[PDB]
Amino acid sequence: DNSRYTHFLTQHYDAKPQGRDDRYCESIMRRRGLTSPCKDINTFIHGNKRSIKAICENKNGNPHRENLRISKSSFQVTTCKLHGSPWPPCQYRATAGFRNVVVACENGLPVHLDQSIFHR
Amino acid sequence: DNSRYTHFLTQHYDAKPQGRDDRYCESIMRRRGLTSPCKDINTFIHGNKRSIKAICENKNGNPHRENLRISKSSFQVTTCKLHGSPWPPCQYRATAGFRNVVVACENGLPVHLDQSIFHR
Ligand SMILES: [Cl-]
Ligand SMILES: [Cl-]
Repeated sequence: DNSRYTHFLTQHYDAKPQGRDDRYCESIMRRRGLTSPCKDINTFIHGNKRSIKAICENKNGNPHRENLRISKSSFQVTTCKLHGSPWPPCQYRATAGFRNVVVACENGLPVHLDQSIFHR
Repeated sequence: DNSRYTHFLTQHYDAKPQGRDDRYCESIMRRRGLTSPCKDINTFIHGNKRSIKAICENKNGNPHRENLRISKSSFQVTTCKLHGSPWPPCQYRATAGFRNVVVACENGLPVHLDQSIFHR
């Protein structure tokens, strides 16, 4: 049921981050168990869930292509990209960003963040 | 004086666009005289100036790096990228986007759009 959202908070939300350097990334990847094997690129949104959820309604997001929503507002964000062996030690590099994000909502909740916009 | 902004409206604002295809681009590049030589990549923001100007205050934009402002809100937008000869016929390709934009304001006005975010 409503858990893919839970999985989504766990992979793509860190409410209040303490600085956003590479040493940051390496930490939170591990904590959030994205290290076996090493996830090649992952992004975390910051701030509150309030906003993130509202991408799922015309409140803070209009539709976007086929099965995907985009937000009206911009999010502080941090993208961790692995450097090097898909296996730990898995120690990525960090890119702080600020811009709107794209997700799929189901039963009105974010349940997929779309990483394509963060290679760019 | 306050004209670099004028130049900036002329290069990077089209209030209400009639569709955003490649044939669009090719038209508005020419109209707005960006064809001799052909500008390699140019982006136009849509909607009202109201918003765009407000990137220059803590109303709709916080600072961004060194001498550059980013917007809090997202803009409908259209990026024309030249294909092929820097000389006309200059007929580019179009990419419609929606996301926040980065500019430099002077005397509180946008006077530079930053194109780097649109290669990506
Ligand atoms: Cl950014
Ligand atoms: Cl986009």
